[PDB]
Amino acid sequence: DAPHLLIVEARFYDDLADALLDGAKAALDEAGATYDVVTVPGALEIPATISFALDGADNGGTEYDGFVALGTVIRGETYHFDIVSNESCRALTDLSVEESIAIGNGILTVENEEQAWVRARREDKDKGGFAARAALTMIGLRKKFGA
Amino acid sequence: APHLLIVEARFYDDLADALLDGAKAALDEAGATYDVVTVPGALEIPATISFALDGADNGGTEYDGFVALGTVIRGETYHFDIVSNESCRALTDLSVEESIAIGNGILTVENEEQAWVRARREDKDKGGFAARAALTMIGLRKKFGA
Amino acid sequence: DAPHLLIVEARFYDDLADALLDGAKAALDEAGATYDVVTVPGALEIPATISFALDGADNGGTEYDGFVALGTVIRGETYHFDIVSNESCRALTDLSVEESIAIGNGILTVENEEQAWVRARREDKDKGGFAARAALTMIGLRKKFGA
Amino acid sequence: DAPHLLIVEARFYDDLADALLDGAKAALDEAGATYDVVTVPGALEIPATISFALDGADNGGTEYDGFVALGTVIRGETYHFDIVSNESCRALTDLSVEESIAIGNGILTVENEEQAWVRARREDKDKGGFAARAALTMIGLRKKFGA
Amino acid sequence: DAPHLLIVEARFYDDLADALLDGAKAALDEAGATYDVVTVPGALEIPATISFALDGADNGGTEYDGFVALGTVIRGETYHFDIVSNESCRALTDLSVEESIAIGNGILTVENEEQAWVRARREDKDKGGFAARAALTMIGLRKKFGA
Ligand SMILES: O=c1[nH]c(NC[C@H](O)[C@H](O)[C@H](O)CO)c([N+](=O)[O-])c(=O)[nH]1
Ligand SMILES: O=c1[nH]c(NC[C@H](O)[C@H](O)[C@H](O)CO)c([N+](=O)[O-])c(=O)[nH]1
Ligand SMILES: O=c1[nH]c(NC[C@H](O)[C@H](O)[C@H](O)CO)c([N+](=O)[O-])c(=O)[nH]1
Ligand SMILES: O=c1[nH]c(NC[C@H](O)[C@H](O)[C@H](O)CO)c([N+](=O)[O-])c(=O)[nH]1
Ligand SMILES: O=c1[nH]c(NC[C@H](O)[C@H](O)[C@H](O)CO)c([N+](=O)[O-])c(=O)[nH]1
Ligand SMILES: [Ca+2]
Ligand SMILES: [Ca+2]
Ligand SMILES: [Ca+2]
Ligand SMILES: [Ca+2]
Ligand SMILES: [Ca+2]
Ligand SMILES: [Ca+2]
Repeated sequence: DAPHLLIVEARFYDDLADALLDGAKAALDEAGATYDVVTVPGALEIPATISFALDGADNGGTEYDGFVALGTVIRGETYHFDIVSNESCRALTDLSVEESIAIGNGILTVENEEQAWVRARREDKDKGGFAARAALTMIGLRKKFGA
Repeated sequence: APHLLIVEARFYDDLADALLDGAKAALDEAGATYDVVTVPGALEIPATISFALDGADNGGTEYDGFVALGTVIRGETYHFDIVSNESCRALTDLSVEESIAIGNGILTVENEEQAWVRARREDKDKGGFAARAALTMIGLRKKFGA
Repeated sequence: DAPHLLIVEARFYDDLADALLDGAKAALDEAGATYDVVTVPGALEIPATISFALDGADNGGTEYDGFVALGTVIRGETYHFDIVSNESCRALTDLSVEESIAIGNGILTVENEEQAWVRARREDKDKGGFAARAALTMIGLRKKFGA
Repeated sequence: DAPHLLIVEARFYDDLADALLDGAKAALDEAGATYDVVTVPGALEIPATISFALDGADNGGTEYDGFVALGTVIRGETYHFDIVSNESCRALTDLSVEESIAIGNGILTVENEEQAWVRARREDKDKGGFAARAALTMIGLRKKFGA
Repeated sequence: DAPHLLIVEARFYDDLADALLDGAKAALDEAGATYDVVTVPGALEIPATISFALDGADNGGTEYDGFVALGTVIRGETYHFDIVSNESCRALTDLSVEESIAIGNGILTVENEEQAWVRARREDKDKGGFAARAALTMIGLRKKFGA
């Protein structure tokens, strides 16, 4: 009946991860939507994890109506920051189009822990909740179009 | 009369209005018809056009072209580049992979001022520029019997 | 028989557009090649147009031997420059491979209009003729190889 | 049956290569997982090798449960850094999705030799192990989804 | 029957291209492998050329064991440097994966004509030879895997 989504969380920085999740679940809960939660090491494996979910469903496995990506990448002194940020979001967008699925992108790309918390906190900019909401929104348009 | 789909990313509500207004005028003056759909941010614009095509293949509404409306203003974070890059890159592939006409109206500005100068019909009117561009692309698709 | 090209020009800066177009027709003429010219608003729609041509060809429409993409992107005070430059040249390179076609890349991406005219003018760097000639060489290779 | 991983190392900086390889084999061994180590000249050939491996598996060859990519790019005076770092990482992420395979990403992308050692040492950041571990986690998730 | 490679060179800067090709041929003679040499105008038309080579082999043409890509891009004032460098290599990297072929990437991406010479010359950094040996090595890994 109600939409059932998969929340794929890249758990690199534990505390912030809990923040994004707190808001994510909140939004889904309010909307009366259910979900499952899978934890991955870094934002880089988020797109492959959703890929895994798709293949499973095509084997009689759980079928999800939408996904929500949660993660945080903080700018240090190494170029790695761009790469982890670019590849995760790049592969995530290609995925939403090529597989025609509803994806809410909640992967932060800030310069420091300061900025992260302002966006991570639910009582603040609650980006985790904004991502869950977007996913719900997309789940809606997907139906409205007959996709 | 061509019937397009305007997919607007409503992040900055006021600028969104500026662009939409801009785009709706270019099509009206063209006698073109359209439908408007709203997504939270520029990142879901491409998957939305993808949904449109899918719904069509299933007897759904058939669109002659699409107009993409959106705005990304650089903050203090690198998020600006990501949203900009990915929404535009994906949108480009799509036009090619599905052979569809798309008017790219996704602003990639540094500050709110640049955002207002391109989003205003009275100014650069990049909202209407994308509508016309899409109309033009629609015409080409036909002339090539694609 | 002589090759028949499709010149896909992005006409954003009319005056520079003519510079490139003049240098491209010049080269093509000088080598006995014939062509068709199509106009698009910005460099972003260049690939899609070659895509339309490719679909049309598969529907009895004209069959082209090669393509000559001509365009110009001048950096502003906005990141939009990077995007137009990036996506137009990324989609093209892609198209030449995915479809195995001959394409001359004549899309300028300069810092200012001063530099624009240097690469656009046939009396100068004549990038229109260089991109045009390129397509001819590729059309040739495409044959020597058997594809 | 413990997983069998394929360690694919780009050995450009011989010493750093050893540090990462050391950290990778450490994590896998603790996990009780077996593996094979194949060497390539640079991060650019890492993804194409994993490709070679999947092809062999489809031809009765060895079948790996997951992959571990190890490499290192230190920025110098050339833009080559950007390229080597970007392409190697991008193709490696597409592959994880297109092919739906577990891939730990241990390719270092740093500004200098200092940052390189901080990250390639098992005694320190231990990126080599973090990668192997990531590959292991993905292998479990893959099975959990029955993908 | 030794391995037959295809050297695809972008002859933009005639002298640097000579240096590069020289280092490449040498490394192949010494490894005792044969090869053909095809010439293109810019690094941008290298990936398409290899593509042409593959489709030809599917139409009964010469079947190559690997490919060596040679080219040099020097940073001017224009953003064109970024594009030529990025696209050539991106298209090259993906091609190798998508087609599972052995490719040696020898496209130099430098800041000035002096950096290029230290890399181009065989009596120096010998990138041209380095690239050839890569193609050989990959041709080797491609076999050991049964790809
Ligand atoms: O989600 C993140 N993952 C990170 N790890 C990179 C990658 O996501 C994987 O964990 C690992 O590289 C191998 O897959 C980060 N940094 O390294 O800085 C980061 O800031 N954020
Ligand atoms: O269109 C925009 N969307 C934005 N949101 C990001 C993305 O478009 C999605 O809304 C959401 O991230 C996941 O669905 C922006 N910022 O965050 O800054 C922005 O400037 N512009
Ligand atoms: O060819 C160009 N098109 C441009 N327009 C962008 C795009 O090519 C399309 O015309 C339109 O955006 C919607 O399709 C440019 N700028 O905006 O600066 C530019 O410099 N060059
Ligand atoms: O793995 C690396 N390979 C490198 N070589 C480039 C490429 O990986 C291949 O070795 C070769 O270019 C042809 O395939 C590097 N640099 O040049 O700096 C580097 O830092 N790291
Ligand atoms: O291989 C190169 N090609 C170049 N031309 C770009 C491209 O490779 C094609 O020659 C042409 O653009 C049309 O195909 C270069 N510059 O312009 O500077 C360069 O330095 N190196
Ligand atoms: Ca199912
Ligand atoms: Ca229909
Ligand atoms: Ca001002
Ligand atoms: Ca004009
Ligand atoms: Ca098997
Ligand atoms: Ca220090």
